[PDB]
Amino acid sequence: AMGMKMIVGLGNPGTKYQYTKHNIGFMVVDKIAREHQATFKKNPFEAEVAEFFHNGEKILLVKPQTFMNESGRAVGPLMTYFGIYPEELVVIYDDLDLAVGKIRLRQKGSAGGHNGIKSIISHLNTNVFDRIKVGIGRPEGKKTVVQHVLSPFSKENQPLIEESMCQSVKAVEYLIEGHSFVDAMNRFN
Ligand code: NA
Ligand code: NA
Repeated sequence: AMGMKMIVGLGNPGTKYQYTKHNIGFMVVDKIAREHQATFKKNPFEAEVAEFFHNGEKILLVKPQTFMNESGRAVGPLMTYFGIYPEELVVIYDDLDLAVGKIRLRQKGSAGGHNGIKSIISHLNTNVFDRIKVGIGRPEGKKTVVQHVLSPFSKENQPLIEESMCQSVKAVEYLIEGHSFVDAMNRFN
């Protein structure tokens, strides 16, 4: 297996969570959908799945609907459903260790305390897979981590988060146009 076939954006289902930091993965793949104008359908593997085409090939966008900490429960089986492997995966999600307005691309690494990534590592039996970390900043003021990730972005940070979602979409476009992930790392890191 080689070549990107699936982009997973992490987050929690429901209107309550739709603008919270921990749903930044949902937001990016939503943006990627609208700029491919593509359609998300409920899927039996506890996910919303959209499909679009580039040249003659299918690219899938996935929003697990399990809640964050059980994301792998959707992603592992869904990936088996389409016959795809961790090498063909890109996961997009929120990174506390990155400032709002920044993104980082990585090929591997531990969950580092992110329980959605922990679930995907568990269900895939590897921590080697491409990912786009979208900065959500360290917890602001006196908030706990959970209060921080389960709350919206501040007015100050809204233009910065829009910039980093634009950059995340540009990185994905770069991948869809055929550049390698190493190439994308050189360009966006
Ligand atoms: Na949501
Ligand atoms: Na890496």
